[PDB]
Amino acid sequence: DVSFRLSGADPRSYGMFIKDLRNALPFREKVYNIPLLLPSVSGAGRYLLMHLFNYDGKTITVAVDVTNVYIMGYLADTTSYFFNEPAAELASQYVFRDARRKITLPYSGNYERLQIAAGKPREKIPIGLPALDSAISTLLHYDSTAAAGALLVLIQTTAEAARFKYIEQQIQERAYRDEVPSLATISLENSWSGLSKQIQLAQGNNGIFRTPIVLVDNKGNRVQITNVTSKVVTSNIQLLLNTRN
Ligand SMILES: Nc1ncnc2c1ncn2[C@@H]1O[C@H](COP(=O)(O)O)[C@@H](O)[C@H]1O
Ligand SMILES: *[C@@H]1O[C@H](CO)[C@@H](O)[C@H](O)[C@H]1NC(C)=O
Repeated sequence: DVSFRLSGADPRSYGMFIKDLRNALPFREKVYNIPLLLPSVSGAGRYLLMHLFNYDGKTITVAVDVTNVYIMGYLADTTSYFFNEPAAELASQYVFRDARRKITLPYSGNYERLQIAAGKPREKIPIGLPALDSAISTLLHYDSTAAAGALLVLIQTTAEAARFKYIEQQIQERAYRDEVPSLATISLENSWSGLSKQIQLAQGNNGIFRTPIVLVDNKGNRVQITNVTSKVVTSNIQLLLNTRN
């Protein structure tokens, strides 16, 4: 398992938590020095448990698919909550068995459906470590509309930060003050499957992307990524989704 405590949190402890979340994900090889996530894991081993504690020491346990860093559901006290999608239904066969009751949220866990339920796109929702405290508090007792926003904060401050050094650094800048995500934060979130695919294909194409990927850079400018010498590949991306997925 992995754990993060908001009480006493600073940019250093959060960065060490995200390094620890990355290291909890199994891999057999690296492609251009980046861990390649597994094509599949059978049974309970598919799910990492992530314990998160708010400023006040109250806690949820978050179930994460280690093949794709997808958040499936979470346990709050005696009640488990899972997204309304088949992968989270399957997760609920393996995690949070002792929960007194299991709520299926009235949305899947993808951004389009969470944004509809929250009533706001990601662009308009402040993220940071305070926002993560607020998200944990929200999730401890059920409120489906409030939960969708909290889950958007949770996904971006854990899974997205695991996938990209830049996003980890953005949340470190927000350790004490929430701010809406940068243009580049949104671009990288949207681009992870695409970048993962192109970096795998570049092995067998001399480090050249079969299809260039358009991103927004840290200056807010559109850039075309064509090969593995790009800073997005040499420093930013931290995990590759397996092309099988
Ligand atoms: N439950 C989730 N857990 C982890 N990452 C998610 C989750 N939901 C959405 N994402 C991320 O958001 C993107 C969903 O597709 P899209 O809305 O088209 O950008 C993916 O790239 C995910 O990395
Ligand atoms: C490869 O990417 C680097 C860094 O982004 C860039 O300077 C270079 O022009 C690219 N090479 C080709 C042939 O596109």
